[PDB]
Amino acid sequence: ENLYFQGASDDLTIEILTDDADYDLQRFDCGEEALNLFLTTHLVRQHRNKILRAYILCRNTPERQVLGYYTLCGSCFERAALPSKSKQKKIPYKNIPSVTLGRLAIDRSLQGQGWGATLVAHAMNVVWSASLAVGIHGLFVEALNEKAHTFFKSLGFIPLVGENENALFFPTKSIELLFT
Amino acid sequence: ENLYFQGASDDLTIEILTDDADYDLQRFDCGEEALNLFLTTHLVRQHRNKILRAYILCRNTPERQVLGYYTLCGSCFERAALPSKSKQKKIPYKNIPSVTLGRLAIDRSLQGQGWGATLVAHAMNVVWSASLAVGIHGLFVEALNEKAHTFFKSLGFIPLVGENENALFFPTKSIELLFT
Ligand SMILES: CC(=O)SCCNC(=O)CCNC(=O)[C@H](O)C(C)(C)COP(=O)(O)OP(=O)(O)OC[C@H]1O[C@@H](n2cnc3c(N)ncnc32)[C@H](O)[C@@H]1OP(=O)(O)O
Ligand SMILES: CC(=O)SCCNC(=O)CCNC(=O)[C@H](O)C(C)(C)COP(=O)(O)OP(=O)(O)OC[C@H]1O[C@@H](n2cnc3c(N)ncnc32)[C@H](O)[C@@H]1OP(=O)(O)O
Ligand SMILES: [Cl-]
Ligand SMILES: [Cl-]
Ligand SMILES: [Cl-]
Ligand SMILES: [Cl-]
Ligand SMILES: [Mg+2]
Ligand SMILES: [Mg+2]
Repeated sequence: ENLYFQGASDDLTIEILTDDADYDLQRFDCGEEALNLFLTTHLVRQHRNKILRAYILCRNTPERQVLGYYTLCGSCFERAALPSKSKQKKIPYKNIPSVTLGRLAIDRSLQGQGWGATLVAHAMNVVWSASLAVGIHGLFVEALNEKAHTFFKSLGFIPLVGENENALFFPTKSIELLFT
Repeated sequence: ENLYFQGASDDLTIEILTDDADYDLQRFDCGEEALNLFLTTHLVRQHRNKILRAYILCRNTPERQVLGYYTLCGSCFERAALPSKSKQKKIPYKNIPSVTLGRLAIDRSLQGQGWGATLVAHAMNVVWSASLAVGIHGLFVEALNEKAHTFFKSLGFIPLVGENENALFFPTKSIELLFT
């Protein structure tokens, strides 16, 4: 149909965290305090020391106000052939190489306007290019909140069945089909 | 010093496996039969179905003779703070997101001429670009042969201490310093 995907503008850009920053992290506020302290206290130093890869959503003005962010880090999970509630009970399992979407926060002022989805689309595309280079099978996410959990589910993230009941996965095969 | 690294020529190129192939896999012969059967029987179909990422060393002639190859696949290993010969004995450990160099074979005619190292350098560079995108901490390799084991060690791959005594690792921090 006359069906389009709309990404980041030049007014509000998504870019990987820079070497020299000049970002206004002091004004950012999403719902959760945890994701707020992380941004101002840990994000820049964890990115520098390559503990994670930080991508920022910012105003592209001289002040450079941060209005959202996300993090990516190589991960792995065991994929059982059937739901195995008791770990390693002769049920087949492969180790699935994935990328974990560790954090995802959007400023309250921007929430519910499609920016969370646009950042997810950005992450999916970063994972997709990397998959074709080194072999990554998807985007993993452990959703704390119920509001966060329904958000990932909506976008087509498969809720995984396991001992922990908050994990979701978006396969690379599915990302392939998004970008054709 | 007047110290240089010399890579693939236009006569002998390293490239990711193509969609349409036209490679002469029938003439390839390294020392090991296993790595020979893999190339002609499994390589092309495992790459297509994205089970791994295959990179080929070929003659760049019309016949397109394959004279070496390698495979990359996202992996993970548990990194203990101290050598832990008995798994999970209250000794600290992080899960290390890595890329596994699954296979590496060079045709007998080309062996001992720097092509194994050049392919390793290629893989390190592919892993390096991917690290900066998604967060990968190094290149993992499980060396079967003693000749294969000494080869990886020579290039600066840290032999890992564990239950399995044939694994080696080349950190991303070290790759950073190679390409500056
Ligand atoms: C850190 C983790 O891994 S878990 C993340 C938890 N983080 C938080 O909860 C922090 C506070 N919350 C936030 O930061 C944000 O609200 C997020 C990250 C949860 C979501 O980002 P937002 O931009 O607010 O959501 P977005 O506007 O993209 O989507 C709103 C909803 O409309 C729907 N929607 C989105 N885009 C469209 C569209 N183009 N057309 C129709 N429907 C749409 C989606 O389904 C989405 O989820 P819902 O249907 O369950 O409501
Ligand atoms: C599949 C796995 O993960 S394990 C791989 C096992 N595969 C096999 O054994 C298959 C058969 N063997 C082969 O395919 C090849 O012999 C390989 C893959 C083992 C090595 O590739 P080659 O191109 O033959 O080795 P290369 O010529 O790069 O290096 C030769 C040696 O000279 C040294 N060397 C390499 N380049 C240089 C250089 N520029 N200057 C000085 N010394 C060098 C290296 O240390 C290397 O190892 P060694 O020192 O232990 O001998
Ligand atoms: Cl399987
Ligand atoms: Cl779930
Ligand atoms: Cl730690
Ligand atoms: Cl070892
Ligand atoms: Mg929004
Ligand atoms: Mg050689």
